[PDB]
Amino acid sequence: ELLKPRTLADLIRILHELFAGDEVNVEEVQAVLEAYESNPAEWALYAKFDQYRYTRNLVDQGNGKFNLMILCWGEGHGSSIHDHTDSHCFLKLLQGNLKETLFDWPDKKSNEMIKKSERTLRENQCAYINDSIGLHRVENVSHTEPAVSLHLYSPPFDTCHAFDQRTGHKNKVTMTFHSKFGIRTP
Ligand SMILES: [Fe+2]
Repeated sequence: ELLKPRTLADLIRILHELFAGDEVNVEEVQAVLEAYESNPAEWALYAKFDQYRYTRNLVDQGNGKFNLMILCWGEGHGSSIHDHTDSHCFLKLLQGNLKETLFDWPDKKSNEMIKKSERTLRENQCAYINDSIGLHRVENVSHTEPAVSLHLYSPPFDTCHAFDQRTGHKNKVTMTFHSKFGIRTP
């Protein structure tokens, strides 16, 4: 039974219920994430920005079933084109706007990667990606407003690939956290 999460903590409780089994109902997870209304006071603890690039801040480990994290994007900060290591990946905007660009998986031949499409994700909107859909890049193109997003990955993964837009070549990347449970990482 899906009910509206009244707070971030309630959202987390609901997600634990949704991921108690060995499969995932993607539509239900997306619906509950969209239903949570961002309340900056509830996630201020996690919203730790860096001057130079976006930060990943771990919020919950899902009893091993998922990682829930908050990403903080300075003005002009963006990501690489990346995959999601055969996991489900949900993204919900908590503050500001992000541009999401979708790319096709590259062919064996070296070539410019062309965009399938792009969209602007606005506050409280929740998107979903997985490797079968394609690759994406996420960017805060704003010059005046930092952005903050909530990401859920299941199963958890700590490695993925980044793709060079000019060739499609991929490189393995290990993700890092800037903080965990509100505590900065050494
Ligand atoms: Fe992503």
